[PDB]
Amino acid sequence: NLPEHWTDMNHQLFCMVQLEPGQSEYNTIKDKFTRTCSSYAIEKIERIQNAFLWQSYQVKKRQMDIKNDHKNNERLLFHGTDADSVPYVNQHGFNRSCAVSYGKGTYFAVDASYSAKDTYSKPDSNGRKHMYVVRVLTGVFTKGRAGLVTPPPKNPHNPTDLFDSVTNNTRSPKLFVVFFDNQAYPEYLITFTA
Amino acid sequence: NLPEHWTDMNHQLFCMVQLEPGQSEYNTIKDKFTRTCSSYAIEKIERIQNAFLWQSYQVKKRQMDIKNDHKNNERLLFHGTDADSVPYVNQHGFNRSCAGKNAVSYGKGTYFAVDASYSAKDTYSKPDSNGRKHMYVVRVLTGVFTKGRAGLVTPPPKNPHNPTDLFDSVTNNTRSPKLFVVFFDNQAYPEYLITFTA
Ligand SMILES: O=c1[nH][nH]c(=O)c2cc(OCCc3ccccc3F)ccc12
Repeated sequence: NLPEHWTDMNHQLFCMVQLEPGQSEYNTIKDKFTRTCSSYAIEKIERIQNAFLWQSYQVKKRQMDIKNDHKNNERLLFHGTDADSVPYVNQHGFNRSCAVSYGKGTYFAVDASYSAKDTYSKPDSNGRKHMYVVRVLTGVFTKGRAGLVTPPPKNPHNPTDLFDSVTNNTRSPKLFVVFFDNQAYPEYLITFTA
Repeated sequence: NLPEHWTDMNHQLFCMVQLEPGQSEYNTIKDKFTRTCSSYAIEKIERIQNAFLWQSYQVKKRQMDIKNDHKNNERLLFHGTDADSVPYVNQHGFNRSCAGKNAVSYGKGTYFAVDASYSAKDTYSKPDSNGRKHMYVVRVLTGVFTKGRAGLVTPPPKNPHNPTDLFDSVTNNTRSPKLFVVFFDNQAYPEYLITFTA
């Protein structure tokens, strides 16, 4: 049941579809980035159309919607990576084993400026940096700490009912960590330069 | 969307169903077990009915069935563990971030065994305070596999030059696999828990 803003894929399950500048979908994502990265130069933005990844994600969302009894568990966040990992993320999404102050999961930033550090979006031979815009099932979150391998239990008297993610600051989060596969869908890849 | 032989759970999402000796369901797991673990005795075998783990697992199996070419992608394997992990694995399944280092390591992942005798070892199914040992019987999406190597954090690529086209799992020996290692959540479904003792 693939989102309707996706474009046809000739019966295939994976495409990276480059967005054309000045149409409304591109403008939205660029606005989100330029809010804190207006000083960088956007080379391209690509919509990630991965049927499998999407399917596992929507399963996890339907379950987190049921478990939390409401429907507001998703945030749009950013994630900068190195060029060598982009093929992997396109196809297989985010993976904590590849990645840790608030836990050993995957880190997603609220501000593009954070993902834009060269430590995260390392620039390649030709100078290019890479950053995803990510649907993340953050659901109910709590402050993290170093060494977590899964979020803390909501009530440590029912030790297996867990928060859905952790953050550096609960009242005003600026990063999120999720510890399970298919809790995050990589939705756009922004290719940009300093 | 759940198997039509599970017990009605009444819109619960999880329960454990103790099995009866004599029934084919119980007797086949015991045979499987005692085929290599004849000198341990089974206390009980519980069918794990966990709707969410099932749902995400069946989705991964569907995906591997589509991607591989009429491959028998699923195996029934064993997993010894300690009492303290049973609650977690029951509700949440297997989590590579939690897994032990295997005496012979073929990657950093969750390990499953062909032979119950392997899982039966004290280092996996640690006896709890009452002498009870615990072993899962697991549906594991082994897919297309290759010999692993200790440094692996994901299965290897089938071709170095296409790094994202991955083996689904890895094994200690391709010609006579006795263990498998899986590197992703929801690739193994914990279907029965064997409680056993010496
Ligand atoms: O955008 C990102 N891509 N990849 C990352 O690994 C990443 C990691 C990341 O850390 C935030 C957590 C943190 C804060 C302070 C000291 C140490 C820490 F770990 C933020 C953003 C990103």
